[PDB]
Amino acid sequence: HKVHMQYDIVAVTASAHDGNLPENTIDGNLSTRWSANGSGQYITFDLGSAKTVNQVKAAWYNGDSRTSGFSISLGSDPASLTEVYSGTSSGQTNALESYSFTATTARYIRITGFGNSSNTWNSITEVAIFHAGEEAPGTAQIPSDLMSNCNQWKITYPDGSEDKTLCGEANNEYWFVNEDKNAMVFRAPIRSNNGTTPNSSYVRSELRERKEDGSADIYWTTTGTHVVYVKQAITQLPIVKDHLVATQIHGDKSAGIDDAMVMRLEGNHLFASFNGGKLRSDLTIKTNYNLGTVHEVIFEVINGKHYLYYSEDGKLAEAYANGSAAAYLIKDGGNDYVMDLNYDQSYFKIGNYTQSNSEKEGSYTGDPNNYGEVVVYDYFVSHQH
Ligand SMILES: [Ca+2]
Ligand SMILES: [K+]
Repeated sequence: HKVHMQYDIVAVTASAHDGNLPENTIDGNLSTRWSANGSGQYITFDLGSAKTVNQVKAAWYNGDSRTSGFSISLGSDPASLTEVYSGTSSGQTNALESYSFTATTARYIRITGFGNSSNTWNSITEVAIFHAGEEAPGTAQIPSDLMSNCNQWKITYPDGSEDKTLCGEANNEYWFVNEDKNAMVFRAPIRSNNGTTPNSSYVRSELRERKEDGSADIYWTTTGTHVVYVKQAITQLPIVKDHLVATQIHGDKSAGIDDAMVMRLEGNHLFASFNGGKLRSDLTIKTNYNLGTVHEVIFEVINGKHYLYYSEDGKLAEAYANGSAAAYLIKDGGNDYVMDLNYDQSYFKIGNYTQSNSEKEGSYTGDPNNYGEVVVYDYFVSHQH
């Protein structure tokens, strides 16, 4: 189900009534009604303040035996109202009918009545006011706009190519700005023979940490304080092997470290994985992760101690900045930290590493919806010693 928010109607007035009061339209009762005789008469609903509205619902007196003509108008003052919908009721139901229009800011909503099939009465039994289907929109045009330092990363695409100079790059099919112009999207489709990427290799659209001037790949150590914060949603998984890696700390394979600490989603299972189980056992974050749920995550390394913070409440960045973030730690038994280990040659990765390919998807390879996807609203990293 798409999400549909319902605004409370705090008051209602009208140009006219015959003793069937305007309040009768919001009492949840099908046997009470508003009535006013004459084309042009209207009822006006008040939401208390201005809200984004894109749907009005009405149920009509004799809604299943006659049709009613009307128009809807919206705005912040009752003399500043602009028309957004006009038409006729269906004549086939006594329940709510949905009338939807361009989302518009309004405090007041007015239905104007033009009589009905039989006579000039306007009569309404129920009315509701809605936004039908959540981060504030932005002004991003290209993915580099969402990066605070566009020099500090390089991207690796699913076609096997790389870009070390992301400042100014255009939106592409693997890395682009979402609709609301507030996030970057890392899309990793599953296809056979995609550029130089082997069919048996897994598929990434993801950032690798660089020096802040972009001169080269950066390597750091577990000594000192090192942080990655990401606000993101995992929005899609492949069809057969619905497995995907988002945020990561990486060291050398040669040292038995490799992908030391990563966030992984398998189905609804969201967990942290430590060199794929070779350092320590997977640690579960959530068993019921729903695709498209915006979360925040921090990996924090302090002289070898690895801490995991997770939140779906929107407040993790604010809390970490205010110093009150302990509430969001993912604890492991009776330890505040999920792992203690020292290594060097370490760097961060952010984005989408989809753990599937053409061999695992087989016949569903090339399918339109056979891709992994990660939407990143915000992120930062810090280093200290
Ligand atoms: Ca009623
Ligand atoms: K470039």
